Amino acid sequence: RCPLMVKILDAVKGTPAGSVALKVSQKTADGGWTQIATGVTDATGEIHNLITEQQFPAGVYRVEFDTKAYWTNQGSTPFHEVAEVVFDAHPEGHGHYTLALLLSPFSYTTTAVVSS
Amino acid sequence: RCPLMVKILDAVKGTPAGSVALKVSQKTADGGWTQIATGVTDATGEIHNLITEQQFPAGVYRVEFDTKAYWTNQGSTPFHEVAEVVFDAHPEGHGHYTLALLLSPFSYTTTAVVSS
Amino acid sequence: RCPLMVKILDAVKGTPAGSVALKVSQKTADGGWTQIATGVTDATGEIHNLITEQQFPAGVYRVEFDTKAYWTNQGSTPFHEVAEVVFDAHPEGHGHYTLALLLSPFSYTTTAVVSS
Amino acid sequence: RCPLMVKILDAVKGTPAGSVALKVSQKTADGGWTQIATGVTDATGEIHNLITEQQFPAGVYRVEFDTKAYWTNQGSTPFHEVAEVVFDAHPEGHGHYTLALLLSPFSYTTTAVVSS
Repeated sequence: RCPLMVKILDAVKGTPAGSVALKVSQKTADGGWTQIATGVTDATGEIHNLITEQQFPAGVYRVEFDTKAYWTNQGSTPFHEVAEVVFDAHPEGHGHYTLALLLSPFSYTTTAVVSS
Repeated sequence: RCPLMVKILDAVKGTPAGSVALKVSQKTADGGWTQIATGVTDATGEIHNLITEQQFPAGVYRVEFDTKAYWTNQGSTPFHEVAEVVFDAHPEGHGHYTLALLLSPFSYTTTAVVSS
Repeated sequence: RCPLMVKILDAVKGTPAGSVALKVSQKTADGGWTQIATGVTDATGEIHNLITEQQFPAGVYRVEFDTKAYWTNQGSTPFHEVAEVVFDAHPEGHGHYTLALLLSPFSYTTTAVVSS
Repeated sequence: RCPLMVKILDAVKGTPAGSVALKVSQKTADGGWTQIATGVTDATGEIHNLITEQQFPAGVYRVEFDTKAYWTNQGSTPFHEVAEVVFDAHPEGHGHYTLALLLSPFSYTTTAVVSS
């Protein structure tokens, strides 16, 4: 029932990516951003209770994943400064969002699963 | 504690890929393949109790996903005939294997998550 | 001898992604961004002469790809608003960058090829 | 006018994947396979003139990429035994193919670019 979920995997080690820091922001009508939550994945590459339903109204959201610190801690030199995922939420109605992210030092894949 | 799991996602639809048929085969002594299980993904893109521990000793395995029929039914003409994932497994001591698979008509991404 | 190249592919059609608009920006001292180039991919999914040697000093760069319009114009309703790639660029020795991007309605893969 | 090209990239180092051995087979009328070419990528992750026009009729093809040895040659331990890409070719006609392959030790992405 958590409206926004993440699932982060490490494609080098074949494990989830633990202790990846992230920030969730909401777009403002002027095109700026307001931070609504921060979090850190657990050893399963997930975050519980990131945000509540009330904090998640329809609109455009940005999730910034601090992948550079993840790789630096892993002993690898990464390419990207950050990984940002930007999307409109609820352009139709309700439902829950899971942002899947697969990380390599010089690449990432991101997909969404949108369900109800 | 399912020794072999799958998680299939649809990158066009933004949902798990349900009703994907697959076959699990085990490499034999003379280098052939024997089929040891079949299944179809559920609506969460998974197959529960695909094989038992007793059916899964150390060895080389092949999991064949029938992605072409998945796309043909969806109405998209796909590039690949099948998606095959081949790997050496050593499950003894509860090492669990999850094969993740992200599908598009002309591309797939596949990753493994191996427990410790 | 283009310091910065892109290669965008469409994973639904199995063709390069033509007509994708993009913006190249450089991080400024005050932490802001200054746009240094814009373009639209050709039918090979590339943009030649995106920027010159002289406009590519060391520093942080952002390339924003307008993937939403790409999909909506192909008649698909996508997940992401945009796809952003942010990286610190170096090459002291004529080192060049290729940003590869593989697009599906609800997913993208981005990788970098850095020469040397 | 190579009807079949490949492009293999390394997602750990950010370079093309050099010296990857591969084997190309064609599906026979009976459901078997016949080998029609072998090669090794150059440092650009390509193989020039893998096969001729005359060797590439419409039909089902398999490319077996020896990713396991790629990774051990890089000094890493990989998950997959091989990466097989099986696809249907240009019954109508004409059409040329590029198989793109992005490699990480525990993951790969396979896509195709099919151009007239």
